Amino acid sequence: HHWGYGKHNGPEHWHKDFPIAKGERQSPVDIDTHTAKYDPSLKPLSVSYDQATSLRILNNGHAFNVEFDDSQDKAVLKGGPLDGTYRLIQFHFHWGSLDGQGSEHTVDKKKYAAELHLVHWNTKYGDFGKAVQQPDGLAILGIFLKVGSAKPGLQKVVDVLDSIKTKGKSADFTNFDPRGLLPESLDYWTYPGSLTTPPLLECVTWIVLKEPISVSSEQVLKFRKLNFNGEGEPEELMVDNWRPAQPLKNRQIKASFK
Ligand SMILES: [Zn+2]
Repeated sequence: HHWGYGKHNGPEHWHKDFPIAKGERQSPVDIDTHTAKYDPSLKPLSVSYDQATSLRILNNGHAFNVEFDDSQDKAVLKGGPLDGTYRLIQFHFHWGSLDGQGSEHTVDKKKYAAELHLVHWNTKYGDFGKAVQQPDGLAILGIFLKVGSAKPGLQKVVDVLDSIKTKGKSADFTNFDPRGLLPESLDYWTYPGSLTTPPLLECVTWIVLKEPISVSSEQVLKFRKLNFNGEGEPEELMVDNWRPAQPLKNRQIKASFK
């Protein structure tokens, strides 16, 4: 009876195994754009992905992860609210069964069709497992997806999904350039939060871009053909793998822009 996104093991159940689910800095949250404070002390974000080395794509039963070589400073996030250097380890998405839902963060209660998470860890902690135990261990760059025109840079991802339909399947995925998934503007909101899947650890500096990327209906439809289940198990479509907004509590969301 592992955690998941179903009726009997979904987000409202997670707290039983993971009490931090009801903690003080849980994610995602609603971003109230009128209450977010412009912060002039924020530096411009630095996304250096030119030397990124993608390795593999994995269906892990709750999403698919595009994994990167993080044994060197190759694809790094710096600046903005961050002190030091954070290395890209993987990216993944959350999406809905319908275009009107799927994102984890919301903007003035608006849900997007999906949300991309580029997950980075603080190099001062040596590796990902140590980093998740620190309050400043991770930096996750969140990017909203809306349905409209296709995103050409996403197509290589969509086309390999057939080969990893079910839980536990992986495929070689080299030479993928994550720069093709970024919107034009790097304007962002930022706040301290958590992983949005168990273990829900409170180790994340969230950086959520204001500008969504557009993907096509055909692209998101292919996300929705994935399976939560393993091969030879009853088919359950991998859809609605998002956690809803959690209480902001004692936090202020800061904006890099006015
Ligand atoms: Zn995520």
